[PDB]
Amino acid sequence: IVDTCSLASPASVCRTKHLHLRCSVDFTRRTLTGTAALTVQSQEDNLRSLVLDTKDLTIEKVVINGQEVKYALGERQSYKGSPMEISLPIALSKNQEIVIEISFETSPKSSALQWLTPEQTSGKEHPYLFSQCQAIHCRAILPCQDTPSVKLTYTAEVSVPKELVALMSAIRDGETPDPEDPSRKIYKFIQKVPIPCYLIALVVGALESRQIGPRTLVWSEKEQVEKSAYEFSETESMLKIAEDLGGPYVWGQYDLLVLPPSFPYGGMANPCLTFVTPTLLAGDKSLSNVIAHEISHSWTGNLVTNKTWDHFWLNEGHTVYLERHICGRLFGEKFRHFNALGGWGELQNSVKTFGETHPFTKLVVDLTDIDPDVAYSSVPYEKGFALLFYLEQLLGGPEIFLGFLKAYVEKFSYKSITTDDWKDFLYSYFKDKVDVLNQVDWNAWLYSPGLPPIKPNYDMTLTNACIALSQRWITAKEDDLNSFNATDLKDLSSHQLNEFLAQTLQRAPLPLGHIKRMQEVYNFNAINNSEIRFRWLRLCIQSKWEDAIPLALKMATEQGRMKFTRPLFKDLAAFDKSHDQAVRTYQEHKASMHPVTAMLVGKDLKV
Ligand SMILES: CCCCC/C=C\C\C=C/C=C/C=C/[C@@H]1O[C@H]1CCCC(=O)O
Ligand SMILES: [Yb+3]
Ligand SMILES: [Yb+3]
Ligand SMILES: [Zn+2]
Repeated sequence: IVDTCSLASPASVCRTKHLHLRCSVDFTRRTLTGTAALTVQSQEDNLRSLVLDTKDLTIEKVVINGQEVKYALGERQSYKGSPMEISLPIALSKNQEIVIEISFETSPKSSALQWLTPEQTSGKEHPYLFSQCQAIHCRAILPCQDTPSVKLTYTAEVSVPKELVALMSAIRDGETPDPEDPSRKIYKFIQKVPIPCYLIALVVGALESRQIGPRTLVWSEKEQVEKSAYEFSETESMLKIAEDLGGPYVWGQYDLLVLPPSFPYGGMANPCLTFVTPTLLAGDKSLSNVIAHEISHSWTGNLVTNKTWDHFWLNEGHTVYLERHICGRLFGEKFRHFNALGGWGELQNSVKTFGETHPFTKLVVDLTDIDPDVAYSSVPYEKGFALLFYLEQLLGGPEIFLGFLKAYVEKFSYKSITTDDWKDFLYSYFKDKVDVLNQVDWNAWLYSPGLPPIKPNYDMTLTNACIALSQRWITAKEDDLNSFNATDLKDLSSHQLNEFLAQTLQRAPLPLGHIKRMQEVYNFNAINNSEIRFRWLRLCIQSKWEDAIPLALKMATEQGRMKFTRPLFKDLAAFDKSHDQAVRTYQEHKASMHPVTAMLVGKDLKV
């Protein structure tokens, strides 16, 4: 199998075993400058050259054995960047190693990085930098085999201005005054667990920390530290549960970093330092499933890794499956089923958005000539979860299936695998139930578009109240509007309010008078919970309420989580009254946006 997203030599030719990164962060030039020393191991005889991935990097020189060697940058291939061929001065035989030290500088427009001016931060006095390498942006930081089929260890030394803090996806190895420049500090990092390069991460800013667990500090700007320490207090209890499900946590520390609002994702499971959106700071811990998700990647994704992005569902399906077991052990099995059924609803939404014949609704996808950022959706998460939940029910329940999950993690730890590796092992583990497994419509589940061929069984206990109320609103006539009342919500959790809105939004538009009555009785405008507010504002805009336009524009621009920003801009563009202001607002903000978000919103808006 080929990694169609990488231009570098494949793992069948050579493999990077280690990276030693020494670099310096320059906020005036918006550059990372330094050297990347790659220890590469040949997999064949007579290896005299190799190719690495790069994207908008300037190469100063390549040094092998103290001497500068020949190298060439090829033509750029759009989102994949430019291949970099390096001439080896010695021909390598099988399993021989060499160290290649590349001197590089990043472009200020690096798609892996967002550079924030002080005005874009909470404190307003210091700038800020953060990276996002998944899926294929590590090449926009440093030259590498930018494929998850290769795993390497790394150590890093990072020079920054002394009033700023640097963190990486690794164990902190101390800080010292920069010897060459007195005003800069050097932060050291060591990652002894082999990782794919998409898990390399860097942040630099005016960061403070608070300890919330024996192996967990929360990091953020001072303005958010207190709120963050409260919101994520459950982290250690989730880690303990995750260890019961997946086996030992091998990474040492589990720190959390709360990023600026422009962070594009809800979470990123960078090893030793999960990144999360500040839109999780709801004030009541109600969005902690995101933490459970990122914790679970410490097994499914970071330890057992998809060999190419075509098999991304392995990473996300299993992680959602573990996530929902963590929340089930914390809050009960009825809650696990509630979240599982909500996930099916999100799968319905994604299939409707793409269309039921669209190739991105397949579980195993073909990313040939497809930018992974453009294909990204909830399909791998929720179709993958649905497959595992269906299998759980088919094979005798959660205790039995969790036994498989732990064996799977143990079998493929530190490796990169394909859907066939997973399925072959499922059949090996469940030897005594092969007849049961052969009842699965594997072709449909793995390779057909649209909704899965069978829907799992879901407990309805907590969902029933959401259905009742959404149906009341969907079918309401004029003589029902006065009977709605704030008491309709008295026995609904925030999770049930969110699912009520999700169910109602599936049937939007509602009549405008109905939405106005909904605000009158429920005061959803006052809710700051980002998930609820998102769905509420989508419902209002899709239902043509002009008063919601400024609220939706504000939410779309004051944070940058793509889950929220992209649909809010798309809804505003589809509403005739807000279309021009949506486009103008995007044009005015795009220079200050995260580069990937700016690209995707521009595509969405057809600018
Ligand atoms: C669907 C085919 C595309 C293959 C992967 C392509 C792009 C993915 C790029 C970055 C992914 C970062 C994922 C971090 C943790 O699972 C994410 C939870 C946050 C998700 C959200 O707010 O929707
Ligand atoms: Yb320069
Ligand atoms: Yb096979
Ligand atoms: Zn994930």
